Amino acid sequence: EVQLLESGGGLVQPGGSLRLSCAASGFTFSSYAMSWVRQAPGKGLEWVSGISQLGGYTGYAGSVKGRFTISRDNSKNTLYLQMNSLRAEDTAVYYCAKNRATFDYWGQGTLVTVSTDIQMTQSPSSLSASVGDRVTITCRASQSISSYLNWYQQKPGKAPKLLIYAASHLQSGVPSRFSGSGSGTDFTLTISSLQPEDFATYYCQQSQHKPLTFGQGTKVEI
Repeated sequence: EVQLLESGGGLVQPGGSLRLSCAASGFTFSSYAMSWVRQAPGKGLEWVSGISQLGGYTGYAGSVKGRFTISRDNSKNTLYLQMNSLRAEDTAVYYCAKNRATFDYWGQGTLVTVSTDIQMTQSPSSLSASVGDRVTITCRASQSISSYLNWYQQKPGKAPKLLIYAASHLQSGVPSRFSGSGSGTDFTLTISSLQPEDFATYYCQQSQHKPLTFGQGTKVEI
């Protein structure tokens, strides 16, 4: 039912410009804040920008401040990211996502190639296990964040998916072998019995304070 369809990526020279589009369907687009999150090749997820329902409030990561502009056209159910003065450091897959701080749906990602914060730390950074094993992943916040903690799963080549929100709530449709626990500064995601489709990188993310930050990712290999 919910789809976020991205377009507009490509290859540009340093200093160049691109515009990304994210077409939404299956939910009431104008009722939700919308966001952009990027991922440089082989690296973790990084929040880039967000925009309120009617466009009056926007936010940008410090590194793109003044060069990127987020906008939306509610009458076309479309979110945009205008990217000027592109730098090598901007090379990444760009995801749009629904909501401000709990990203319950993600676009498929579009590749752009140019050629005080709350720190989240995950343990382990990677692990190799076998079908049927129990896996636990720890996420620590550098300050107390109560229950404002989400978990995402990202299979190789794919967009992230929300698994757990607000520390312990199972997102609709997620298998019950996934569970979340914890509070304050220490949180855990548990996969009670690892299935073959669970090989993926898992990310925690605090939803309480700007700028939004992700853990570095835990790669679960088989």
